[PDB]
Amino acid sequence: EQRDMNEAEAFDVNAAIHGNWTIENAKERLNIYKQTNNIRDDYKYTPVGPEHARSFLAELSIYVPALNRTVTARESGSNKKSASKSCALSLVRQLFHLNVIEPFSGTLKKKKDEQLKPYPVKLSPNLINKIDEVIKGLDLPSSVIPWAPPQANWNTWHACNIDEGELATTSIDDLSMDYERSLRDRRQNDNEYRQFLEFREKLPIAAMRSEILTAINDNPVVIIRGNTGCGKTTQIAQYILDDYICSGQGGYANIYVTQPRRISAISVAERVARERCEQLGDTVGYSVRFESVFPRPYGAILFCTVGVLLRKLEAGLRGVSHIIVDEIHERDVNSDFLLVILRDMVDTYPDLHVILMSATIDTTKFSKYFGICPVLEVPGRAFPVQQFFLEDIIQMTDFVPSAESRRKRKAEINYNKVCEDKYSQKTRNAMAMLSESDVSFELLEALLMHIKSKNIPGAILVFLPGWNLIFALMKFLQNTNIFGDTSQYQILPCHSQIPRDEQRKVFEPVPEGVTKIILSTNIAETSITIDDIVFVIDICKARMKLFTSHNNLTSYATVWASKTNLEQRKGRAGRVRPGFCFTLCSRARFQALEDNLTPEMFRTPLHEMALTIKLLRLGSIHHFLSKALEPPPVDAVIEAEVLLREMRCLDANDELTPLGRLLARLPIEPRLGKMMVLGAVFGCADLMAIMASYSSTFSEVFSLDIGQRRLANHQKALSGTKCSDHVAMIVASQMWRREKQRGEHMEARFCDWKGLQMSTMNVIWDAKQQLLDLLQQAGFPEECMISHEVDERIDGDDPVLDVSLALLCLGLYPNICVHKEKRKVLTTESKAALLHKTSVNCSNLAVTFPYPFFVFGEKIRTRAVSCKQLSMVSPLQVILFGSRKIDLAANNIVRVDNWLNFDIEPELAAKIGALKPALEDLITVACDNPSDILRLEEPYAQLVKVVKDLCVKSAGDFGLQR
RNA sequence: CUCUUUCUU
Ligand SMILES: Nc1ncnc2c1ncn2[C@@H]1O[C@H](COP(=O)(O)OP(=O)(O)O)[C@@H](O)[C@H]1O
Ligand SMILES: [Mg+2]
Repeated sequence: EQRDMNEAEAFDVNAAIHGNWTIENAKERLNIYKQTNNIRDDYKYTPVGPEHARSFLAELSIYVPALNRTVTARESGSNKKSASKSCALSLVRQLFHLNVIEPFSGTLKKKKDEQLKPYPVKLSPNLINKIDEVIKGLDLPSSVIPWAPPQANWNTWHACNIDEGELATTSIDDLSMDYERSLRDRRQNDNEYRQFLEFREKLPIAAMRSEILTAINDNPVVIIRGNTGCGKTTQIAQYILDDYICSGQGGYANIYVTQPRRISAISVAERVARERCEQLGDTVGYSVRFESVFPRPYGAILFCTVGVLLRKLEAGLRGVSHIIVDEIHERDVNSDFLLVILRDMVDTYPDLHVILMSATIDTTKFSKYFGICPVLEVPGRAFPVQQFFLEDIIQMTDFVPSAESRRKRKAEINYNKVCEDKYSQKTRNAMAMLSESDVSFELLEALLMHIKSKNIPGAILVFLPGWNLIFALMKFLQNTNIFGDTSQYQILPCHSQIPRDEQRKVFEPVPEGVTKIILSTNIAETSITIDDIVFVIDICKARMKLFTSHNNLTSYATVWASKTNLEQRKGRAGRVRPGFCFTLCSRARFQALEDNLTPEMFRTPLHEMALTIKLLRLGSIHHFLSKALEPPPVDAVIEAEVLLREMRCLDANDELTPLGRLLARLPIEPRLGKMMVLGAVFGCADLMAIMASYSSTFSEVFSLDIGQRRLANHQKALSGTKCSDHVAMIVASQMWRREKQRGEHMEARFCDWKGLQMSTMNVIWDAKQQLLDLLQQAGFPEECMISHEVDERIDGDDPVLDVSLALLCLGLYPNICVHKEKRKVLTTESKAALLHKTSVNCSNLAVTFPYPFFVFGEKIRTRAVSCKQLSMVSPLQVILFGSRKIDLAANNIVRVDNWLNFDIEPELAAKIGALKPALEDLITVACDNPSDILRLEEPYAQLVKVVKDLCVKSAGDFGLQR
């Protein structure tokens, strides 16, 4: 079977920009190039995707001697074959971009067939003549980011004049003297602070302390490398601040600190606040999304995630004295972005000091990055830890694989059967029987039971790939007789999309006689510290998001963690007392793990980050990314540039239009930002914002019970006769708002009854409120964002909701599909796909829907391309908002996006299609004058009126029985 | 058949 998967994966969307290079000729061209340049390199099919979903992966690595670069690729696949095709296409496109191969120009082929039957659409005479009048009316057919030392009457964090309080005649010198006197008095009198310094002097970092300061005082860029638990993050900023205060210059110090994760930043800020024996928000503050406590403008340490600093960079960095980047080894997009921006900072302004601190980096690489900068190694760690591997526990608890899986069970190197002959025979058989991709719950239960038998107090930490395995393990352990006793063991998950209360529950102490088992993803990997952690159990798997750009496919892959991730998870233990680190993989597998995971820049879209580049005015995108540490593939850069230019956020000169600036200021996908602005023009910004926020969450609203492959009848009614996920999400959020407003326990019981997710609703509402606030900041009047109650039970027409569903087509372009029966739909160019089990439109019967056109939010690959966040849309909405060009096919059939066929009058088709440039002009004029969107010239008011009349559900149901 | 790595004043 599964020819449909090959047909769907061969699909291409952006072959036009890359010189007509597609899958069908990419492998041939790559083979020809390799033969010509006598390159003997070959694919590295890296099997992944566990075993119930044996996907694969692939990665060539051709080397271009002439230019001296090394053009490389990394792609996903559902069977070696397809991946290799995608990798070859990426490599060929990249090699084309630096002009080493001529653009393709000959011929491909056409199989089409299966052409879909036309869908008749008719419009009422009043609608047509209104469109005619509307058409007649609308006459239709670089600089340097600045820096400055701290100044009087200026706030560093807010970058605004104070003009308030009694801090007007207070100079910097007087403030520094007051700070020095206060610090001396605190040191002399308070005994808790003195005890804290007595503890701090015992840390290894103290032995290096003095010389570290010298480096900071002699070189703008300093790299610090040391073992985990040696006290870098909570000590370096304090050392700098205390030196500045004691040296009579306490008012001239401002030390930013950047943490890779929210919980890490919060925990480190709290620990710094406790170490100075002071309340939060006075000297040390933190600023993460949806939670910010700010310290005094002078002599303060601010902990913020990298994205927060990137958003702060728009206002400039006037008044900062030091910037610290922790966990630089993360290699993600924001870290490298901040690295380039900080290099520019140091080069332009030598007074600013930048300190890079981490535990496991290539010191030579980052030193040569900054044009040779000092690197200081901190020797020694806090306490030693004992490390074990899978075969060690197998010998060390006499575990035997269950007969259960022994038969339930029923050339890639399987390291689980390779081990030293020092160990016993039965241990070797037990190690060999276990598979690699899957995990064993019997193994974990036996290991935890033996740890209990060890009678060593302390928390247990289990690192897991994702939510599914975490909650499956929670359910499995809860059913056990021993671990089900809440008085003996307490199990806490640690996930970013879990409620914030549960995230903070991982730091609070537990009562006597109970052991805390924390099941975490890689959120608990870096820089956090829990006092009672003694045991770290590493499953050695990490999940990443693979994005195939040529077919616009997304997937989640559970791949083996690198050695750096394992070393950091090991370092999470043994910070206050010696412990154990049980790592679950063979010693051969441990030796076979990659050094570091691939950086995010090589496997992520760059449209948002290129837009941010243009916002802060660093210059051309291509040159800026050529200045980056690890240059992203040129094809991704050109795809981002074309995506922004085509959507009109950049003019012909690659400059920033006001729409581009406004979309840059929003924390949303640029397409979602344009869609939100259009929703604001039509006076439906509340629903528009909440719906856009649900389309950038990667979380689920409805929680199908473990296994059930459909929602049910409580949840599948929220959607109501609309048969759309977004209307159901709106109804659920509207009910949940009232339920919370009447009680928090009411919120919990409502979420239990209706089968929702409390954390998903909270994050969606918070993102929607932030979007509304930012839209208000730009000048859009509040009258455009009044909350509109949605009645999903009403069938027929609803202007606001229908125009919202129509604007979805513009916001989720080109994610459109056509349903046939049961769960089978066709995506663009008629590629077969399945409706996901979570979506409310999934059905086991051969039921039919009124309008067979859908727009979905995500296209996830599994063992069958699946779709996510579906919503039904009328043909008129699709024609208006879901295509760029509309043409005329044979026998008078209108063709949309070269794959949709409509039976509609060509004259009226041209009439309706002429409105899209008018809509672009409306967006431009609305973003130009945000305060003047609700009042407009008469032609644009008529345009809005006819668009509202066209976006009705039954606007094209005249004379049709349907 | 596995709905949910991290981040965005
Ligand atoms: N909750 C806590 N209880 C006791 N000690 C702590 C706690 N949090 C942090 N510490 C101590 O503070 C130090 C901070 O180390 P840190 O600089 O975060 O390590 P790294 O340099 O790897 O980030 C650690 O050595 C740890 O012993
Ligand atoms: Mg290394």
